[PDB]
Amino acid sequence: STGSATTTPIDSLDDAYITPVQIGTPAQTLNLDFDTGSSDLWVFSSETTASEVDGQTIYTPSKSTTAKLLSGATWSISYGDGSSSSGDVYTDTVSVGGLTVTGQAVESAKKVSSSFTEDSTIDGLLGLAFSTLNTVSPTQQKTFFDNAKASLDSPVFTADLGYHAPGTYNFGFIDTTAYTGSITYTAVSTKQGFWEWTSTGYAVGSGTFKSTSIDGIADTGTTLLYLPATVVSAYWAQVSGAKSSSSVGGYVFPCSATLPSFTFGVGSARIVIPGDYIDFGPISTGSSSCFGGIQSSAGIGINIFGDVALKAAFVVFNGATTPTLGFASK
Ligand SMILES: CCN(CC)c1ccc(C(=O)NN)cc1
Repeated sequence: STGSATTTPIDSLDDAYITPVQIGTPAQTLNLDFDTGSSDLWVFSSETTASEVDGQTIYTPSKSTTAKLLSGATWSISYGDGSSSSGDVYTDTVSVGGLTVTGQAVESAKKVSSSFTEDSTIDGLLGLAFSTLNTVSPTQQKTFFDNAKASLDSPVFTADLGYHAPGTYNFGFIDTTAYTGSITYTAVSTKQGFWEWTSTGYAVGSGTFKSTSIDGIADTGTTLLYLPATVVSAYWAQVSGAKSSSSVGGYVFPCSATLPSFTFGVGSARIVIPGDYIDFGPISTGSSSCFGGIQSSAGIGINIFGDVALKAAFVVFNGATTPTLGFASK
């Protein structure tokens, strides 16, 4: 089997991407944030605290003939930005892009934090990291990908995110028309539950490439590129008037700037992030100070290849017995 679904930016900045997902019988379609940095499929629902729902589409298990309470199971998660959610759990039929998993754990939110409430376009999360990070207790549950894997033509999914445009998530096959050149694969550590890999270095603009190992995670659920302070300083030093602002919470630059590209290494291959991908717009409405798309990871504890980096490539999440990550230009 295979599945193929379009993913669409939620706003003009590509703050996140949503993908339609069918849950239950008759289908209930919710737009979920596919997140390769976590491992819970959770949704806004008929159980969510009413004051915490603001425009989201909700899952109503009582309207699904295939929903079953997973008795006694609860879940609770918090993310690196400090957002969080929790609730109870149902099993139900879930389909993505034509691909169906029966018996999928669907985590029903009873509580969500303000950041989720405020994002009216995101109806929940679909985790695609390793199932060892799933938060359901007392019986840990499998991700959609883990459950689907034995049915797939190939034990892979691919992320092809667009810049200010729709993209695609594919399950079970690699679309050879979606990229240019060849795919370079690189080793993955699953020790922390993430798609954790080691970049071979970087370059700023047309500058020479610096060979240096940078361990990080491939995270579709994180907007920006978070890298060591040394690397990030080297980047922003090439932008007149850029500075790190403690009041804003990171590097800012003059909105009149043209940004240099940023290259990261994948083995002997190179992925180039165009400068415009690194512009996240005014820090506040009408401001002439713009927020940078490359930020320091210092104090996060991990480097994060978020959407800013991933959207510059065609990315293969290879869930074979020895998992690997592939990157191609596109
Ligand atoms: C509103 C809060 N949202 C929705 C954009 C989040 C989505 C994904 C993550 C995350 O850490 N993913 N790995 C964190 C927050």
